Amino acid sequence: KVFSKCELAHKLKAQEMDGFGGYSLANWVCMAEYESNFNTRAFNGKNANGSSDYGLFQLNNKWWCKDNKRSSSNACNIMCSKLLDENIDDDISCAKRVVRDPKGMSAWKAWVKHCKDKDLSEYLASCNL
Repeated sequence: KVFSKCELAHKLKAQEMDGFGGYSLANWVCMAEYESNFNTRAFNGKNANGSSDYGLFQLNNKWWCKDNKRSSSNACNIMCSKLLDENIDDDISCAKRVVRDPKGMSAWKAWVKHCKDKDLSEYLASCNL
């Protein structure tokens, strides 16, 4: 499915992502638009090696989920396919475990390029949804 901005802010806040990893809701939401366009069917596969990114947060198969191709692992304990879904609870648990590594939200290239250094002070202004 595709969330609107605020839709997703309702849903992530709902789950305590709001101060999570020492990052605010705005951060998390901004990462989801530039990583996936708020769509739970975002998938990007690139064979340098069998890597591919899954879902709303674009969680990569080499470390974070288990699927059939080589470069898979499973820290989150999920089958990557649980990230192709309407439900984003597994996606929530795996983002939560990801931000907790030393890279923090820098594990997400689109956030680095698109939200880090932006003033997000008024990014959810129209969403106290």
